[PDB]
Amino acid sequence: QIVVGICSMAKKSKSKPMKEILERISLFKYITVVVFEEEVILNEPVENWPLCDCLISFHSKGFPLDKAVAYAKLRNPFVINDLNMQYLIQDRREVYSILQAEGILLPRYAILNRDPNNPKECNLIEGEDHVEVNGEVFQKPFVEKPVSAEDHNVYIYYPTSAGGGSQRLFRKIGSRSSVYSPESNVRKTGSYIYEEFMPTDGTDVKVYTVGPDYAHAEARKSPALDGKVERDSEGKEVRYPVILNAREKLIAWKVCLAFKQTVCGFDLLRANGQSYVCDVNGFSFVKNSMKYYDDCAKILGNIVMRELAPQFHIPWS
Ligand SMILES: O=P(O)(O)O[C@@H]1[C@H](OP(=O)(O)O)[C@H](OP(=O)(O)OP(=O)(O)O)[C@@H](OP(=O)(O)O)[C@H](OP(=O)(O)OP(=O)(O)O)[C@H]1OP(=O)(O)O
Ligand SMILES: Nc1ncnc2c1ncn2[C@@H]1O[C@H](COP(=O)(O)OP(=O)(O)NP(=O)(O)O)[C@@H](O)[C@H]1O
Ligand SMILES: [Mg+2]
Ligand SMILES: [Mg+2]
Ligand SMILES: [Mg+2]
Repeated sequence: QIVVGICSMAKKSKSKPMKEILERISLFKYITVVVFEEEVILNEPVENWPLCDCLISFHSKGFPLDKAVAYAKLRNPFVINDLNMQYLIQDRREVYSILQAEGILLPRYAILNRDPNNPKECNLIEGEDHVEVNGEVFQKPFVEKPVSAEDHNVYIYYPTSAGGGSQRLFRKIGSRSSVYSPESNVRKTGSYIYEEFMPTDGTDVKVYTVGPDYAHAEARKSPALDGKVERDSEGKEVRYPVILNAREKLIAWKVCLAFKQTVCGFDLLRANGQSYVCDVNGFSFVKNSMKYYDDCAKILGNIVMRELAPQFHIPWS
């Protein structure tokens, strides 16, 4: 049997989407799925972790990525989502750098790197309706993102013509994803990316790749709108149908390969007749789509068979 090892925190390994996909991968005649226990991941040396021939492993809060890296170096499995790139995905500066290198449209942006010992010495000038970051001007509205991609406290600053103030976004809590603040001045501690505000129809397109030739997309109300979350009777956030155009399918292909994340989520802003990537999240499954579960499991199983069947002497077509 070809062994597919799943190495992530229990919140992710035991999530409904994961269980749905793993039960389908297990239907492959020659594949056995082994899910690494969280206590093993956290507390056992990598020399004691189960063997696998193919490793599906990804970082989330609390995950020891150094250990996953060392395990992959020790056992040299076929890796679905590259582990070293998951360090880079944690830093928005690195993500935007890669997007640019790949010719991928993204918002105009500038990085404000601030010395926490000398926070006033950074290259920021503030006016009432703009900032200048390293000399580069952003007229309001503009967006201010923590350099850490794991920090979801993204702020939007409104122009005086709109009443000023700001929208403070955050990881959703029940009914809300953002709140208005009367504060018009930018944050004065921390490092940020400042970027131009892309006007959309008030929705975000969320894209989910399974390899570079498959992507599911769906739309959700932008948290930047009023911050009330649309929920169904099951308490799931409301999603809207999307079909990606030819340009956007290429974007997905590029993102998947550039970040070496077979399973990869990222966000698109449909604005001004083009589509701009504003965030790359790495490993993420679509939730609540039976067809995606089927498709994702089939594609992953096929990738495993295509790579490893010859060395196992298993016929595969
Ligand atoms: O980006 P999408 O596709 O919306 O997935 C996120 C997911 O949103 P949803 O389940 O509503 O789609 C987020 O779930 P959450 O916002 O809690 O959803 P809900 O309000 O239904 O409980 C998840 O956050 P966490 O579980 O609280 O850490 C959030 O986790 P994060 O990646 O932001 O933080 P992590 O916990 O991974 O460090 C995401 O889960 P993932 O992509 O499966 O990891
Ligand atoms: N340049 C922009 N112009 C307009 N809206 C933006 C822009 N950047 C971000 N947004 C909006 O703000 C939301 C959050 O920003 P995003 O860069 O996705 O932060 P995040 O903290 O990485 N979210 P997550 O997808 O949960 O990891 C997006 O989904 C958009 O609705
Ligand atoms: Mg099986
Ligand atoms: Mg996002
Ligand atoms: Mg993100």
